[PDB]
Amino acid sequence: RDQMQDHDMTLLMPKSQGRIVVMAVLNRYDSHSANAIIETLASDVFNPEVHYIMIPVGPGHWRGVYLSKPTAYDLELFDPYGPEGAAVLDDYVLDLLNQCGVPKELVNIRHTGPKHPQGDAYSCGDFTCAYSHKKMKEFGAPEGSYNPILIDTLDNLGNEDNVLRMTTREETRALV
Ligand SMILES: [Cl-]
Ligand SMILES: [Cl-]
Repeated sequence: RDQMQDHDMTLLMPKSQGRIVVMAVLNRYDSHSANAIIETLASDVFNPEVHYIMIPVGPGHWRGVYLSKPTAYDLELFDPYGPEGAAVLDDYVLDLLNQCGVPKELVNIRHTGPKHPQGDAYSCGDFTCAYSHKKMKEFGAPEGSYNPILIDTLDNLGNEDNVLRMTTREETRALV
């Protein structure tokens, strides 16, 4: 029941493939973290070959950011506890996008949460990793590029009986 840390997310998050980019972990408290990625994120925002950009945003209470290109960009802000808590990312992400050169009028925000939230701090990483895999599939990634075990656990069970944490451990060991 410890929380996922950066390296845990890095290991288990889906990886960029083709028109889907998955960025490295962002730390919303460290101004340097946002500053350091503007150029990479701007490059992807304005690259015709990229259509989707995912960002895991922490630390601590991990959340997911999913940008879909069209004029306006769809920006889904996912909070494992439920959609209301995703409000904490609105300004953060809008400012990140404005730094990249996207005005706020071109951004369609929506807040989301999971079907089966647990509402405990320790599993936010697990939810965000598994939800990111679910998005990977939704965005049309090929069968090998996402982890069906995590998607199907999340979708049907959430982290009831800590089963999502068990799949994240097991899938991790497989990767190691
Ligand atoms: Cl879900
Ligand atoms: Cl906790």
